[PDB]
Amino acid sequence: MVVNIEVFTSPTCPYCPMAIEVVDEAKKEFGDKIDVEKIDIMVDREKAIEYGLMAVPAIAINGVVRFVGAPSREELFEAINDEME
Repeated sequence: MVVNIEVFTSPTCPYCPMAIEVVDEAKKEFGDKIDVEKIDIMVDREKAIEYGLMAVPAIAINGVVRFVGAPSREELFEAINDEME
């Protein structure tokens, strides 16, 4: 896939759809198409599936799975690039 980001933090707050725009910019150069996905802590609490203990601000790593990340949106930018790479 070209761009693939999943930001799972919360619907009442700003997930992490920012570091993805950067990955989209570069992944667009390659994949003119984009696929950045963004979920809330109440719909994608699967993020923590790994621990599901402290699962609130995180993102799925469109490439492998999902991780813990609140103000760590950039992490998504690296996951899309480590997803396609």
